[PDB]
Amino acid sequence: NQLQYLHKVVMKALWKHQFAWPFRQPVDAVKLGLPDYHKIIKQPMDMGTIKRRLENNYYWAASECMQDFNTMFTNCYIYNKPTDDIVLMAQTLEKIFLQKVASMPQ
Amino acid sequence: NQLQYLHKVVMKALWKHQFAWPFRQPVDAVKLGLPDYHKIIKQPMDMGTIKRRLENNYYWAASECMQDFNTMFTNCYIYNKPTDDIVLMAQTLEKIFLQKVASMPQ
Ligand SMILES: CC(=O)Nc1ccc(O)cc1
Ligand SMILES: CC(=O)Nc1ccc(O)cc1
Repeated sequence: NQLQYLHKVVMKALWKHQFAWPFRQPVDAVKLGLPDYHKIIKQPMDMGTIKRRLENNYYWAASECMQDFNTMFTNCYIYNKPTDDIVLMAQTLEKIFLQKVASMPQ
Repeated sequence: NQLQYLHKVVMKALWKHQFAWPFRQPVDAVKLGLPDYHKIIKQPMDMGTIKRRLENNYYWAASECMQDFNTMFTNCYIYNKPTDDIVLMAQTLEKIFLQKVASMPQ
């Protein structure tokens, strides 16, 4: 029920959120012109990957899925400048993620 | 039971962790020589404040306490350089926080 909740409640709300768009696919450092991205970011993560993983029964515990969300947001905070819009977008999304996690079943 | 779990399980493990020390008290931008800290960081947070809040029944829901932890970690990622040791310290602590949150009661 935990993973089903993360898929059907948490990911459903985040995926369609207006600020989701920069996070729905992996960062393409070449297309985005970010030559140092993978020098700085050790473990890339995005909602597209998390969504596919939920759909495919990839996770064993809710904790792993939660860690993936955390990694995605943290990468954003670490790589980007504090004043970048994407940082505010991540913050908004992460607050919702945490709120929903707080109501997750045991 | 949620808030009691965050206090007696989550905060107990984080407080005494070896990487806790930079997070046990508010960032003193004057003493640490960080003149731009409060220009960049809008909502300061630390484990000392969270611990006092848990002790004093400040929180209404686990979500608020969780948000405070998140804010503390996010501030760290946003303000500091990616290669700073404190960033790795925050990451380690946040992973533990999330792991414990995953086993929190409803
Ligand atoms: C998730 C993330 O950091 N995305 C991202 C970063 C910089 C940029 O210029 C475009 C997109
Ligand atoms: C929580 C935090 O960012 N602390 C912190 C940042 C920079 C520094 O030089 C010393 C401490």
